[PDB]
Order: sequence, then C-alpha cells, then structure tokens
Amino acid sequence: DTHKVFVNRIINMRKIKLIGLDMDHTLIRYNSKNFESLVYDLVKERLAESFHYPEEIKKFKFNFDDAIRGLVIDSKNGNILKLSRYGAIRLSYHGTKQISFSDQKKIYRSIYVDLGDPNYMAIDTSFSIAFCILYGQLVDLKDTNPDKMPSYQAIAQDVQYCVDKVHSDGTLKNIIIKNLKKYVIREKEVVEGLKHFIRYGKKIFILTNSEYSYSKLLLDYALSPFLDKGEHWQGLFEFVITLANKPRFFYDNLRFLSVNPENGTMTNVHGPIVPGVYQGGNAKKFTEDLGVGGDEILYIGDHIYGDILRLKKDCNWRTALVVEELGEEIASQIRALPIEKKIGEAMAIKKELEQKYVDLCTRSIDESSQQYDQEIHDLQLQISTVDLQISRLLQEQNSFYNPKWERVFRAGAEESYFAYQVDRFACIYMEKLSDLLEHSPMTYFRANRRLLAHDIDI
Amino acid sequence: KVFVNRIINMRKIKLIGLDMDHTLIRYNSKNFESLVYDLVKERLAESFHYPEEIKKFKFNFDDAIRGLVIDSKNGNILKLSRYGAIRLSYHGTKQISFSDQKKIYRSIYVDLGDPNYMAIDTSFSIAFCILYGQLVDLKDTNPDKMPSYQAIAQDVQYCVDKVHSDGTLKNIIIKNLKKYVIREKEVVEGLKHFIRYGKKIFILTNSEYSYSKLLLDYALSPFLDKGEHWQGLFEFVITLANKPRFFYDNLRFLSVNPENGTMTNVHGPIVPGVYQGGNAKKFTEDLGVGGDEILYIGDHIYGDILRLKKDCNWRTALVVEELGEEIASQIRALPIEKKIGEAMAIKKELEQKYVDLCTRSIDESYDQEIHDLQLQISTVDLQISRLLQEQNSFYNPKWERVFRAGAEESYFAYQVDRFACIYMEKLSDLLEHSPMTYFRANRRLLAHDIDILEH
Amino acid sequence: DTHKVFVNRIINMRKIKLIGLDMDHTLIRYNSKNFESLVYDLVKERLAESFHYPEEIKKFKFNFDDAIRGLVIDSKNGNILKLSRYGAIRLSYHGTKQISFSDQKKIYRSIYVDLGDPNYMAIDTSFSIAFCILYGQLVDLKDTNPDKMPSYQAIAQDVQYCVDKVHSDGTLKNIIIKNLKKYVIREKEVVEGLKHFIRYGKKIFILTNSEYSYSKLLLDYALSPFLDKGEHWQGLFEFVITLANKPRFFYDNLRFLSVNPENGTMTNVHGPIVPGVYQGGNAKKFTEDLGVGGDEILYIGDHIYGDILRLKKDCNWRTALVVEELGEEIASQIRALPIEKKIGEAMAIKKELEQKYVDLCTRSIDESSQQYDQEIHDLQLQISTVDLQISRLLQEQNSFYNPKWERVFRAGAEESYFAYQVDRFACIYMEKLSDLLEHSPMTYFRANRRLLAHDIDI
Amino acid sequence: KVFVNRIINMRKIKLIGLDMDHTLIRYNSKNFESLVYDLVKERLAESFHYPEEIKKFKFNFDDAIRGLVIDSKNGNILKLSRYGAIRLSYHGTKQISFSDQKKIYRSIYVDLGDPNYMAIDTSFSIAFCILYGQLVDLKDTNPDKMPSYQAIAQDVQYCVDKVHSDGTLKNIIIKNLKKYVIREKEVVEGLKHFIRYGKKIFILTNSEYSYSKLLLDYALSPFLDKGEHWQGLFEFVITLANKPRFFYDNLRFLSVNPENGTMTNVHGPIVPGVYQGGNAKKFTEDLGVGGDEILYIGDHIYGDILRLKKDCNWRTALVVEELGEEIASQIRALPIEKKIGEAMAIKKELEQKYVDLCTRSIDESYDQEIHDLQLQISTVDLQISRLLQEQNSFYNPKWERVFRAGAEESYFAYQVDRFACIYMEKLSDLLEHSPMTYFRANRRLLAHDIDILEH
Ligand SMILES: Nc1nc2c(ncn2[C@@H]2O[C@H](COP(=O)(O)O)[C@@H](O)[C@H]2O)c(=O)[nH]1
Ligand SMILES: Nc1nc2c(ncn2[C@@H]2O[C@H](COP(=O)(O)O)[C@@H](O)[C@H]2O)c(=O)[nH]1
Ligand SMILES: [Mg+2]
Ligand SMILES: [Mg+2]
Repeated sequence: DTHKVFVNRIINMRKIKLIGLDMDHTLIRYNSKNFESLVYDLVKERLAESFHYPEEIKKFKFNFDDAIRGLVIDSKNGNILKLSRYGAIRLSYHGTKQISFSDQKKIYRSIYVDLGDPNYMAIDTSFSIAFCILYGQLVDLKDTNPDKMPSYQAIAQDVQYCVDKVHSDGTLKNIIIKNLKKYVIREKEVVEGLKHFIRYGKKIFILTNSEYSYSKLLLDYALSPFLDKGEHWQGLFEFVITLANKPRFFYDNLRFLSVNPENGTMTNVHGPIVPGVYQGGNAKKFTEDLGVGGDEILYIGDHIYGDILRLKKDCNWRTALVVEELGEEIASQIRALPIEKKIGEAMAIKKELEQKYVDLCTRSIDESSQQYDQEIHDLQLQISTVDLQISRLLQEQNSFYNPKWERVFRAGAEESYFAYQVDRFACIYMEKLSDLLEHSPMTYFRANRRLLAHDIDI
Repeated sequence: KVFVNRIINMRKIKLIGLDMDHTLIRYNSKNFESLVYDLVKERLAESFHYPEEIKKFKFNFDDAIRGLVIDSKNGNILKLSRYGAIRLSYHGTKQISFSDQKKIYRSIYVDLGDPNYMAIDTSFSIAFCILYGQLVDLKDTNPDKMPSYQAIAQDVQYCVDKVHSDGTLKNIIIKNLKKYVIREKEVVEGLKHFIRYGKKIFILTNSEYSYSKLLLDYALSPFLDKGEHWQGLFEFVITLANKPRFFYDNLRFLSVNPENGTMTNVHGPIVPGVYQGGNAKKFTEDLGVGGDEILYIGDHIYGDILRLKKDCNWRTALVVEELGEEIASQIRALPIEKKIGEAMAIKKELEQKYVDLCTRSIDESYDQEIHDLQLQISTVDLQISRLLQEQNSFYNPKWERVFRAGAEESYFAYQVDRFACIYMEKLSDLLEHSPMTYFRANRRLLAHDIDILEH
Repeated sequence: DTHKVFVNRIINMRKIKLIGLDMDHTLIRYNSKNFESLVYDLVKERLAESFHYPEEIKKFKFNFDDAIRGLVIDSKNGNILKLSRYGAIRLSYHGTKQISFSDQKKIYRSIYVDLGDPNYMAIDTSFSIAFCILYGQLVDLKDTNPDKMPSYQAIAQDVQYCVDKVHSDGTLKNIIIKNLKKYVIREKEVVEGLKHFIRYGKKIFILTNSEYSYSKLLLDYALSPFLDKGEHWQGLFEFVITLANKPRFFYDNLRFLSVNPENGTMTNVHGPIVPGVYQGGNAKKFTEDLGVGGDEILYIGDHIYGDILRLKKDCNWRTALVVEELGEEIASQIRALPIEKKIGEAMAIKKELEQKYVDLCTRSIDESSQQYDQEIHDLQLQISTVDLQISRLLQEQNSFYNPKWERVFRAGAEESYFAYQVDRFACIYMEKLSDLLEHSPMTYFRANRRLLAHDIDI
Repeated sequence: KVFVNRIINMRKIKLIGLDMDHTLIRYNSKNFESLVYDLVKERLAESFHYPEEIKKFKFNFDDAIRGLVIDSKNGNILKLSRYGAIRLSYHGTKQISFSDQKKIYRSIYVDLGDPNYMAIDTSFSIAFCILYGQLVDLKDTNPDKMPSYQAIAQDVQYCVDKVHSDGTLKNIIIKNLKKYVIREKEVVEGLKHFIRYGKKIFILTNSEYSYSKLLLDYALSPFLDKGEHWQGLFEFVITLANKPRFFYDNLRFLSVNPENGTMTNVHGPIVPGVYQGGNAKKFTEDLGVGGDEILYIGDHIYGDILRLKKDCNWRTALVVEELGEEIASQIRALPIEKKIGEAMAIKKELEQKYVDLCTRSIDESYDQEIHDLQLQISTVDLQISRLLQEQNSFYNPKWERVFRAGAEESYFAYQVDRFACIYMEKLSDLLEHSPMTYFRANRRLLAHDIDILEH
C-alpha cells in the first residue's frame, strides 16, 4: 500500500488547524459494489411501486461495470455521455446501445455540450453509477413500447425522485444497519491515522448528512474495534455535525441545533457553538465561532457537491477529495504500462514518418520535381503499416479499462470532464482517507508542473 | 514555433480568416500602447474634466502585464489562476497584503460572471491597467474630486471606445505608419505559399475599409511585384466585421464597391470581394463548406469564449505576441527549473520512505528515524520554495509570468488552452510551416502517466 | 366611424415633437385574412420542401377563425393556451382538440404558467394567428404517426424557422408586390391625417423593417393617390428609416447607413443624421442627433416587440399601438350588449340570493334553530334556477365571439395575457392609425380610473 | 370590509394559516415603527461607528409611505407605478426635479431585477425609508465620513436584520406589551366561530416559540374563559417558520415539546402540536388536502411573488393596515372624485364632437367651429388636472396614496392584486364574516364594458 496523495494545488498542512471529515464514504468506507447494488434495487423497486412503471423493470439486472463514474445524463434525449474537460463528447450511448460518430453529430450538431443547460444532469454522487445503469435500461424499455413509459426527460426526473426518497425514507439506512458487515469496511489504519494527526495538535470534526442516531451506530461499529481499552471514539472528534445538509451547509445560512448526546433531543443554539454534537448549521458560523481563518480548515469529501463555483465562492475552506475509483484506475494503468510504452514508441515513429513525408511532399511541390516521388510512395505505405500497428495496440490498451467507457480521468488523450471537476474542487485527492492520514500532519503539498505546450520539456 | 492544444490538419482547412490589426499586420506594441495611453488620459481630462494632474502621469510599459483583471468596485487589479483564484493583487500601484486581501475578499475566488469585474483581453489591456492604477493611485489623495473606483473604470472604458471610433487613434497612426506598423516580408511570402496550395485567405477586421486599404497597401505591397495588387492575396475582405457578434450573431452583409466605397444590400450568396458587417453563419454556408474547414486567427480573446465556441464551430487560432519574452525568460530560467525538478524528485523519494515507515509502525505497532526523515523533507522543501523565488526574477518583477498564476496556470493560460487549437508568437510562424502540415497536440499527458511505473 | 382612441396612460400630444410610424400594418393597412393566408401557405410550403415533412401537410386547409390573437404556444407539449394577465390558463388545446379541465391540471400541475420558461412561445407578431393554426394541425398529424414527424418542440422551431425565412426570402414581398390591390388597403383619411398633424408642426418619420426598394413602392401605391397634383409622398416624412431591425433598433447600437434615394446605394454615416432615407440605425443616436428628449417622440406599431421590459427600459420613447382586431371585438361586444346586460341583472339577483342564503344558514347554525329551514331550502332551488338561467345566458354570450377562444382582451372575467401586454406597452391604442390622426395633434390623453376593489363606485 | 381580487369559497377552505406578528396579533404601528427606528440608528452609531450626529435624527412617521423603493446606488427613494415607472422621486428628504430625474435615470422605468434596488415590503419599510433618507441627507455634508450611498443602505439592512435576531427588539416589546401590542376581543371570537364551523387554524410565524407563547397569552387569553387555553384555538403552531422559504423550499420540520421547548427530528407525518421550521409541501401532504383548501394570511408580501405563487399553490390573503387611512381619505375626497368623473364625461363628449367634425371635413373637404371646440376641450382639461391636484391634499403630502402612483395603480397595488385573493385592513374583518361565505370579485370589469353602448 503506497498511500499516494495527488496534489493539484499547494496546501500547507502545517497551517491547517481543523480537518472536517465527511462520514459516509470518506471517514467510513463502504463496499462500493454492494452499496451501489442496494441503491439500484431500492430505487428500481420504488419505481415499480410508487410510480407504476412496467412490471418488466423488476426483471432488470444490475451489472456494476455497465457504467463508470463521471458520466453525464442527457435527459432530453435519453442518452449518457463521456465528456472531456471542456465538454467535448468523447463517446455516447442511447440507453445501452452506443451511438455512432455519424449519428452523434446529427443529434448534437456540435462536439461540445453546454452543461449550463438544465437538460443535462452532471451531478457527482454516490449513486451516479447506479443512476446511469438504471436510466440506460429504462430508456431501452421505453423504446420498445414508447407509450407504456413516460418521456426520457420524465424518466430521469422520476428516477432522481426515487433516489432522493430512498435517501430520506431511511429504507437504505435500516438495510445497511441490519447488515453492517456486508456494507461497511473496517480499517485499523484510519483510527491510527486520526490519532496520529490529533497527536500533533490537529482538531478533527465530522460533517455528515446522516442523522446522529445513525452516525453514532456506524462510528462505533467502524472505529471502536481499534481503540485502546477505555477510549471512546468520541475523543477522536472535536465536533460532530449531523444532518449537515451539504452543500448548503457550506454556503447557506441554516441554523445549528445542539444535540443531547444521550437521548438525542435538540435545543436551538444561542451564542457560539462549543465542542459537542450538533445538527444542521453553516460554515460561516462554524468558522467564526472557532475564531480561525477559513483557509485554516480542510474539509474532505467523496463526491463533488454539484456547482464547484458557488461553493468555492461563498465558503473559502480548503477542500480535498477521496476518489474510491482511483483504486482500479491505477491498477489498470499499471497493467497497461507495457502497452502504453509500446504505443508511445509507435507514435514517435509515426510522427517521425509523417514529418519527413510532409516535407518531402512540399519539396516536390515547391520544387516542381518528381525525384522524391519514389520515397514519398514508400513513406505512404510505411505510415499505413505503423498506423495499423497502433490502431491495434490501442484496441489492446482498451481491454485494460471498462469496455464501454474507458478511463474515469481520461476522455481520449485529454482529461475527462470528471477529471476537471476533481482538479477544480480538490487541492489534493487520494483513493482513501488513510492515504492522507499516513502522511505527516505537517506535510507541505506541492503540485508537479503541468507543462504548457510552449514549455520546454526537461 | 507553433504550439498545439488540439489537432488540426491543415490539409483539411480550405479557408484561413485573418484578423487585420495585430495579427496579419504587426504593430510596434510599445509605441501603440502608449499612443492609446496618451489619447485616453487626454480624453479624460477633457470630456470628463479629470484633475489636470493626470497629464503628468508617465507610461511604463512594464507596470502591467497581459491577462490581468480589473476590480472596478474596489479599484484593484487582480491576477487570477485558471479557476478564478486571486494569486496576486494590487490597489492602484500598491500591492495588497496577504492579510489585507483576506479582509477585502471573503473568498480567494472571484466570479467573473459579476459584471463588476473587467476581464476583457484587448490590445489595450496593458494601457488600461497602468492608467487605471495611477488614476486610483492619485484618487485617494482626495476622494471628492475623481469619481468612484467603479465610475473611473467605466469612464476610462468609454474613452478607449470613443477614441477608437472618433478616428482619433486611426488618424494618428495613418499619418505616421513608419512609427507604428512593422513590415515583414515573411508574411506575404507565407500567404502566397498557402494560396499556392489551394488555401483561400480572407480578412476579418473591426476596422473601416478606408483605413484597411491604407494599412494593407503600406504593409504588404512593398513585398509585391510591380502590378501585383495586395488585394489579390485575399479571396474576401470583410470590414467593420463587428466582432465578436460577427461570429454568433446574425447581422447582414453589405457589398462594398472597392472603387467609390458606397455599399449595396446583399441578395443571394456572397462572392469574392469586399464586404462590411456580416456573420459567420451566412459566410460558411455561402462558401459551401463546414465550419471545421475554416481557420480563423486573431490576437485577442474577444468576449465570452463559450458563446463564441458553442455557436461558431470554426477552428480558431491565436497569435500571442507576449510569447517572445515569456519564452526567452523561461529559457534563461531553464537551469533553475531543472534544479526544482530534481528537488521535487528527491522530495517524493523521501516522503515515500516516510509514509512507508509511518505505515510500517502500524503493521507492528524506530521513533526517531522518522524525525531525521521529516528534517530532510523540511530542508528540501525550503530549497524548493527559495528556488521558485529565485526563478521570479527572470520575469516581470511586478506580476510574474503571463501563463502562470503562482504555481498554477493563469486564467489567461486557460483561455488560450480553451480558445486556441494552435497558438504562436506571430502569424508568420504558422505561415512558415508547410500548407499541408498536420499539427498534433503534445503527448505530454501520455508520458505524464509514466508516474504509473513509479509503482 | 367613431375613430376612438383608448388610453392606458397620460400622453400630452402637445409635447410630442416627432411621431415614428411602423410601415407594414400601421401606416399602410393590409387585408388581414388574405395576408395571414399567404403567410400560412408560404410557410406550409417551405416545410414540405426544405424540411421534408409528410406530403399530407400540403392538404392542410386554412381557416382564419381556428385561432385568435394573443395565444401562447407550449412547444414542449404541442399545446396552445389562452392566458390571463397573470398567466392563468383560461383554456387550452392540444392541436385542434380541446383539453378538458381535468387533463389540464394533470399536464400543468398548476393553473399558472411561467412565460419566463423558454418552452413557451408568446411573441405577438403579424403571423401569430397563422402560426397557431398551422402548429395546431401539425401536432394533429404528428399524433397520427408519431414517427413520420419530429417532436412537438422540433415542429414549433421548424415552423418558426420557415416564418423567419419566408420573411427574408423576399418570397412574401414579391407576391404582395405583384398583387397589391389584393393585399394592401388604401385609405384617404391616413393622408389627410398626416397632413393634419404636419400642419400643426408635427414631424413624422417612418421606421420599418422592410427594405427601401419595397417601401418606396408601397408608400407610393398607398399614399400618392390622395396627394394634390405635384405633391410627393416623401414630403409627408422627415425621415424614413428602413431595415430598421426592430426591436433591436430601440435598444441595440447598430449603425445607420445613408441611402441614396435614387439608386439605393448606401454610405456609412459620419456625424449627425439629417432628414432623408436611411437603413438600420438605433434609437439612441436618432434621438441625440435630433436634439430632443426621448419622451418627445411617439412610436406607433402594430405588434408587441417580444420583451416589453428590455425595450421600455433602454429606450424611453413613448410607445403607442394599433390593434387591427379591435374592429371585430368592439363589433361583437355591441352585438352582445343586450345579453351582457341580461347576464348582469341575473348575476345581481344571484348574489342577492346567495347572501341571504349564507346569512340564513349561519343563523340556523349560530342560533341552533330550524325555523329558517323552510326558507333555506327554497333559496337553494331558486339559486339552482337562476344558476341555470345564467349558465345558458353565458353559452349564448359565447356565440358572439370566436367559438374556440372567446375574446382577445378577456380571459374569463379578467384580462387576457394579451390585454396585459397591450396595457404595459401602449400608452394608447386604437384599431387603426387614422383613428389617432383624426384627433387633435394637441390632445391631452387621460385614462379613466380603473377602480380598485377597495375603491367606492360612483 | 373584505376586498376581493379573486374568487374564494370559504366552504372549501379546511385550514387557515395565520401570520402571527402584525396579522393575528396587532401592534401599535406608530410605536413599533419608532422602536425599530431607534434600535437601528442606535446599532449604526456603534457596530459601524456612524457620525454621532445621527442620534439627533427625529422620527416622523409621515415622512415615508408603504410601497416605496430604495435606490441604493443613487441614494434615492422611488414610488413606482405597477409597471416600474418612476412617478415620484426623492434624494434623501429632497424631492428630485422632473428635469434632474431625467439626467439620473435614462428611462423612467427601473428594473427591480437589478439587486441594486431594495423593493421588499416589510413591517419596517417605513422606518427604513425615513432613516435612510436622513442618513443620505446628512451624508452629502461630508462624503468622506459616512460610506457610499449603496454602502449605507446595506448597513442599515444589516442592523434591522441583526436587531431582529439579537432579541433586542423582542425583549423590549416583551417587557412592555401594553405599549406595543393591541388586544381585540373580536379576533378570538371570530377564530372560535370559524373553529365552530370545522375550520382548522394554525400559526406560521418567523418568531421563536418562547416569544410566541408570551405574546399569544397576552393578546388572546384575556378573551378566554377560565381554564380555556389559547393553544386550543390552534391545530398547529409552527415557529421559526423561516418564511418565505417555508413556502417553496424543503427545510425540515422539528417537533417542539411544549413543555421544555427541546426538539426532536420528525419521522412520519406531522400531527397537531408545536413545530419549528418545516415547509408548505410536507404540511399540505401530511394533512391530506389540496393546496387550494388552505388559506394563508400574512401582512407583508415577503420576497418574489412569482416564486411564491408558482411553487406554493396555497390560497393567500393579505392584511394591509394602511387601508384604514387610505379609505377614510378617499371618502373625504369623494366629492372631488365625483367632479373629476363628470368633467371626464364632458371631455369625452366634446372630443367626440371634435373628431366628428374633423372627420366630417374629409367626407366633404366651418373651420372655426372646431376652434371654439378645441377651446372648450382645453378648459375642461385644465379643470381636470387642477381637480386631481385638489385631490392630492387629502393624502400623504409627500408621497400621495399607497395604491396609486400618479394616475396609475402603484407597484404595491399590483403586488396586492397579484398576491392576494382577498385583502382587508385587519384580520378580524375577515373573521367577522360567515365561515361559509363565498367571496366574489367585483364585476367592475363587467360594467366596465358598458362603454360599448356609448356606440
Ligand atoms: N475557469 C475554468 N472553467 C472551466 C475549466 N474547464 C472547464 N471549465 C468550464 O467553465 C465554466 C464556467 O464558464 P466561464 O465563466 O469560465 O466562461 C465551468 O462551470 C466549467 O463547466 C477551467 O479549466 N477553468
Ligand atoms: N410589473 C408587472 N408585471 C406583470 C403585470 N402583469 C403580469 N406581469 C408579469 O410580471 C413579469 C415580471 O415579473 P416581476 O419582475 O414583476 O416579478 C412580467 O414579465 C409579466 O409577465 C403587471 O401588471 N405588472
Ligand atoms: Mg460522503
Ligand atoms: Mg408593422
């Protein structure tokens, strides 16, 4: 376990006084497949029941790999898109069927899409992958008998409704509570890590959207097992804020509620908040009452809270991210190394051949001569041969990543739209929290130069 | 020579549209900037009765840099990162303190959507900043004379716009072409080379035709055989294009009689000749080609890129004159960079050995060995930040590099990346290449992921 | 001919120096039915040709009364709506079929619609009625074989495209030019009226979206016939601005072009514009160069230029309106007078009976008595009888107006959304220009009190 | 008594939701306005160090009127027509000249969409205007002390908001209930009457519960038999409702223990009792009724009406205290109105005879007969405008009527028309009517179209 932390922007951990941790999926790890699957089932169920959809949907099978993180839903046309950082359509599907390059240009009349347009759903959530798989299948069925089901737009909204409902019903909560060892992953390192950081004067607080009754259970289940006899998980946290109501917690002005740690009853807050348990709240008041600078607080989450601008504009806290999927992406890039290198040597040669060819052709034209005509014809075949070697090497490279969508962070040779989001929202990111907590709580994180096209390589 | 952001096969390009002022025709920046600088302060202490003392203000080309943003509300000039983060700020000529900055701006990120910020890349951006700075500099000395910070900014803008239409600016440079425009044989040769390869070239300028004729004759003719008319270099010459709107709007074309200058309304498709106004839509269709077969080259990112790239579809390239100095300076700082690279690598090696031990104390619950390691980390870090500081002296002393905002790329760098498929210092750099060249984006991100073998 | 001018807001004609006249449909009258029909044909044609729509559309028949002015198109659901001034749905149709009250609530989940939403098309134009009739029929056909035709949204946009095209092709212009006596109505009064106003020192200018070559023809054809031997229609106008490009002419900054009245060639303008012919332009410069106050200029048009706010915000000219349809509305309200009165006497009685009934019932309940039980039962039947008399009188009142849409200015008992537009954009309005020109060019126009619910009637 | 804009059959209303402060519970406006007035100026010359001289400022209830709008940018107070046209303006306490107005504002129409204008109808609107006026009044006497026009406005707002949460305002009125709140037996009787008819009443206040108990006990109990608790008058009592958001947002409900005040999160539907927060959506569903069966009555048009009427669906009524004076004054001016009506009728008769002759000179191409007619027109017009002027003395001398902006209805009048189905001077006016009454909008538009017989 390398425990690597990737840096997008400088952050001096030495100057960070408080570290705010998201609970579900950040501080406490969940079995992604099992959890996505549950959400899929609960959501698919709520559709056939409270929305009266074809009895056929209950038959839908869930396959984790049918979708990947970072995808965008075009509710208008019932399509799913893989975008580049600037919104360029790398690839698209209508339901499960992949759209061809030709038909793509017919539909979008451009290569770029405007995420500003409300028709597109591009929210990074813990249920995005399930959303995509389900939505895909739903439109596949809607195409069979385009009367038995609502419109593409309507379906997407219904599904979103169920997801929000299932996340409020408590139906999801109760099921994972009754099956904790199947859903939550325990990790000694996390506890050691927190202790490490606290040991150096760091203050750690929890900022979750789950209610306290649920957080008390889960925190106990996942942390206590690694605490010394007598210790209490509560000693690890300065504050524990529940039903935080993020992202609004960061930019809105909802009030704090003091929670009685025993029974759970609450009282309105008057004056500054003091170490303890709370509900709701807002970053503004939290930062003021702790008498510190916003940039002295680091919040770590697992998914981007919709609009990065509105959030980084009215908050000012340092934000970091945990991206669970980095696990397999890295594992896959390593398994593809030899091919990645092969593709590099091949491209090098290709561009070599191409330059020589360009110049020879312009010489024959500039010089009005036919002496290069022989060589030019060979370069042509030769380039046709390497172009073939490469095209095949590429297909080979694809087998190391998700067959339908390729990499989470790459949209062709450039960054995926999700890559941009990560870059804009997170100063640093890692596959999991213990990756960060294994570093020095004094670490000065810097980013390796990104190199501009006019920059000289070294 | 030519930097690639996105692929573009010149073999597929059928038409190359060129911006006239500052793209096809080069100007002596220093000279031009000052002229506009003088004409604006001059127009201020007149059509606005500004304190006669401003006439005393001197122009120092290096007081501002390209890419800066003006905060009219607070009378500040900001250098934002690609994501809108303030990485260097000033109030007039005074650099705002790290602490002072915190009080003025709640967040370090500004919203350029707020019309209060002036974030327009123009050929007079530098002059604008320099002046606006001194104006506010000698505005706090009596906040009862000169209007509000935001008022001043709006006035200065009005002067630049008026002086650009009064003909005040054009008339001066037209009566002293030798002092403002620079001739370059290469430009005409390259154009003829591309035309020899089937390319159709056309001009798309915001300037009037009468002015265009004078400038084009002066700058291109000296490189044209006897009887060879510069107009033969261009398939179409569109004047008073009214960009950016020309690109996404629907204003109509006016046919211009090259002789008397008079104009007639257009009926039917346009044909090779001189026009006024127009819009990219009608042009593309009239030429029966796809937008991706047209390459437009300008010098400034006029307006909102998204509206211009979503509604146009034309390939767009950019000429960025400031590259000359930026490159040279980076070439001088090259040895420092190399040093910073080595230290980062040694830093990575040490921080990894650190986490290994720190992670090795959990797989078996040697407490000082870590300490000496932390110590080394701290030392190489200190060396790194001092190295970056050392590097700052090779660039504009007041605002640093144009493409970098602190360690990150600047907002301007982002704009170039997003707006331009290829960019160069000057137009002849592109025209020097073969008309059938295939530009490929650096596989920098390819070798970038070599960090995978580190594992 | 009463020549009535309706006043929404005070306007002192004495203080008005320049009167700007819209040409097509304001200064020059057109035969509405014939003109709408032409637009319908040309637009329906352009669809089956450049858009490849079912060959069946060519069969579509045009009936002027199938639609009325002021309607709103819900492109999203292929529906046409009659709105109240606050956006309340008075009545709706899906194509030609009328939607029931029940299904209406199903579709809109409210009684109010947000015109702000881009899905609704609510632009008042000279081709709105044709647009509605055509769109209605198109969706009717789209429902037959929902595959042979685009989506409701797509159809509405295609149709709009054709309308704009046909208005630029010049196809419409050439046809009316070759048939002037079938399309344009001549009226001596207009000419006398202009002379009247000019006689009193009023300056009159034309502001049309048509090009000069066409305006010169039409103005000559429709005005000359009433000019004294030797006079020239051009003497009636101070300025004549063509290809004005409204509404943008009012708020944008497009430049003026000087037009050579003989040949038509143009030159860019430098300095102030002087009496003569022009192309393009903008209100700002026009008002400045004439050295007058914007409120000293009155512009009269025939249709509301989309957004009333953006226009009245950046212009400041007094705006008046000519509403051709007032002709039949007034004619119909007069033919309905006796019934309107009958409905009034009946409602009076009804509310009389209802009050007595309300009070008797609350007395029996407040007093816990059964002595009023007899009377209350009679009031019930009696009210049931008058309620029936009225319901029938109403149905009778409907036969005086368009069967599908009722009145242009009324949406039930309240004002129609179109009524609001007229009220917000026009300080005064009349059925036709000569109505205004027949008044004193010194007339001080005032509005009759509108009476607020708390206002005492006199 | 009760004015109807839109139909509402009380037989169909199942629940009546009431605003507490200024709706269910009446306050002595004069007193209350001044208290807030004093607390704000007090908080200004303290948390903002404003010129000690402001403490000298006196409060004159008649210096402002309801419905006015504040132009923070230019430090002005405007009275707009229903369409946003300025029909009366002031800079501080100084009435802006017709000409001066023209220079400041390009158009006579303002865009209330521009966040620069403060157009919020609150129970302290009057105090806000009066103070803000004097502040700018004694701000131009030294534009170096007190911040910018727009700054001042934003500060004053902060004080009003803080003083409303510091508890500063609540504490004062709670310790002197007799001086601020007014008791009214009628209110309790009517409530009980409606409850006797099946109606369910509930409170929806932005105030805290502790404060609510004190105020409700003081104002309702004195009219309740021994052992009859005011809380029995209400099915639900929702506190810290956080309106307007309560109506269109999705904030959660908190169950309040009437005893200790502590709260618990809500699971399942709500039941009769005390709550905090919440949203109209969950409330309506939990009660298993349609929005149109709920009537909410407030005293101020909180926020954007469109967002509140499009996303809510509840029937909304409004209590407008200023009606008392407005009506009385109109009743006094009644004889003038009658006169104006007669002259308008004589004007119409004459202008028609005018056009007839003018139209009769074209049907046969008597030139002075018209002249004498024009003369009469002019005379009756003069009489009309002088009559309207005569009428202005019966209303606020500085701002005229609340519902009229010049001759047109004011922006406030529009808001009432759009937001309220029925409106009254005070709540008991509605409660006085039978619980099964059917309110019908005046058939004024019906008899309005009698102008058709004129033909
Ligand atoms: N500022 C910035 N915006 C980006 C970048 N990559 C993509 N974007 C897009 O730019 C959008 C905002 O548009 P802008 O205000 O820059 O015109 C963002 O919401 C995002 O969708 C980037 O690197 N920098
Ligand atoms: N100001 C105003 N707006 C109205 C009236 N009747 C309808 N409206 C609607 O109000 C809209 C603007 O929303 P507002 O800014 O008033 O919230 C207008 O575009 C129009 O659709 C009216 O009498 N006055
Ligand atoms: Mg989480
Ligand atoms: Mg017209």
